[PDB]
Parts: sequence; C-alpha cells; structure tokens
Amino acid sequence: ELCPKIDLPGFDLISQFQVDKAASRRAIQRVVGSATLQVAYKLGNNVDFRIPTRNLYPSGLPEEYSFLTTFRMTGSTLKKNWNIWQIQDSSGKEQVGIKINGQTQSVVFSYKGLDGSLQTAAFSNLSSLFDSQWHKIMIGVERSSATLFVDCNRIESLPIKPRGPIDIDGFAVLGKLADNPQVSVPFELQWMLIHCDPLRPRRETCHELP
Ligand SMILES: [Zn+2]
Repeated sequence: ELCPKIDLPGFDLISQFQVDKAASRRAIQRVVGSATLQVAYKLGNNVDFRIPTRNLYPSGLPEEYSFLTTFRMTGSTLKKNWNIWQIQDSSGKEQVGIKINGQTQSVVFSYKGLDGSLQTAAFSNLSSLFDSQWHKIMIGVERSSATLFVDCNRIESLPIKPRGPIDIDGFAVLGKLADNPQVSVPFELQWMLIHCDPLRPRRETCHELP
C-alpha cells in the first residue's frame, strides 16, 4: 500500500510532521543549517511531534524501504540514547526505529521479528558521528539486510530477520529518549525522508555538508 510496484515514491517527514508549520507558527526556532542557504529546525524542548500510526501506516511498513535524515546534535545530547524516528505502540514500546546510541557511539535499527520480539541491527564504531557537526545518516532496509550510510559513505551492512507485524495502535514520533517516550531530546533537523526505494541512499550526494 505505502509502496506499490511500478519512479518509486518518497515521503517528506518534515512535511508530514508539520515541523515547518510549527516553525512558521513560532512553535520552534528555524536556524541556518549545514550550509548557508539551508534551513534547519531546532528540536526537542518540549514540542511533541507525533502522528497516529494508523494515519500513516495502517498496514505497517513495507518489506523494503530506506530512511534518510540530516541532523545535528551537540553537548549533553551526544551521550544520550535517543530515537530520531520510531513507531511505538500505545504504551510507548518500540515497534520499528532508528536509534542514535550515544552511550556506545552507534546507530541501531530495531524492528519486530516474526515472533513479536524486538530485533536489532547495531552499527557500532561511529565516533565520527558525535563531533557536533552536521551529518547525514541513511539506512537501506532490504529483504534480508540493513545497510548504513554516513555522510554519503557506505559504512556497513548487517543481516536482518524477516519483519513481523507491528502494533499500529500507537504513534510515529520524533526525537524521543530511548528509555522514556515522554521525553524529547534537543537536536537540529534539516531533512528526513522515507523512500520506497531501498537503494535510494546510493544515489545521494553530500555537497551540503561543508
Ligand atoms: Zn498495543
């Protein structure tokens, strides 16, 4: 449904979560991004960006897709474990998500397996991502693998098990602390996209990361 066979469509999450609107309504601050002409949005601070899961993924996520985002974090945020994006059930339990694990300087892709357990693909050794500068991370979710790209460089590919159904009675939310779904973490957001083409990250360039 979200991604029909056939180029393949993509979804602008900054648009869907109405981040731009919130900035145009003085809810959050807009700042210069990774490059002079780029606009970024400052987050965290107790703005709640969440959308009922049923409103976006009534049938869950497709088998294959890619998640791409350009963001910046600094100070205390660098040591926190937080989900830049995730789908959680009504109680706040993660169904699928992309976690920036500052405690181990790694990025973790979590997903529900066929038996309902939460499986993970942990990409470690990513110290370069925690330097307070702008970075772009992309994850290509394929049939049996998940591949991480950082600043347009292929970093590593890990095997992943078949995805099971997810609970859709919750919400898709942005920048929430890994342990507490009610706590937002401050960070700057410049781009966030979910694309139907799992190989979408391969044709991305990073000229905007001076
Ligand atoms: Zn539930």
